[PDB]
Amino acid sequence: NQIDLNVTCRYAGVFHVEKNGRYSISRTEAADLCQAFNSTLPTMDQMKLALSKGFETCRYGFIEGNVVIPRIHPNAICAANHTGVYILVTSNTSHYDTYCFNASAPPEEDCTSVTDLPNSFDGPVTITIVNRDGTRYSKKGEYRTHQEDI
Ligand SMILES: Cc1c(N)ccnc1CN1CCc2cccc(N)c2C1
Repeated sequence: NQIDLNVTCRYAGVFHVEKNGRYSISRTEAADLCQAFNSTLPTMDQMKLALSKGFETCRYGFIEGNVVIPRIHPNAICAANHTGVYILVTSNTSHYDTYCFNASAPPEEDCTSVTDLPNSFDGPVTITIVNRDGTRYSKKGEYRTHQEDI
């Protein structure tokens, strides 16, 4: 009864979250996950500003309306060598990572660790935040409000 949430640096408040290091988050779970970080799914405009501050990943994740990958450097294995906010057009499947937006974060690059999941609710799950530098924070709780996600 354990969930790992791997989180990135924030860029203009936007960050990437993956669950157990594999694509495994539904659209409903993504919204709930961001809410647990006192965050929201980013708008396209928010994500484009994050990109302009240095944000890129090699992973599909939800934003409010689309599934995207922010890309600064062309890479043939990430978003078919595209740059900019690459939008996923055609897929059979529904589970990705997510992006989240925290308005209270610093305006540019914030590569400090995340040490809390402030808006998690009471629950039985051991939830571990895992930073890219390995730094961890664990707590017992839950964040999923839809039964189909559990
Ligand atoms: C690189 C990679 C992959 N090959 C498959 C799935 N996910 C990733 C990206 N992950 C890799 C693992 C990890 C651990 C802690 C924080 C962060 N941000 C990350 C980012």
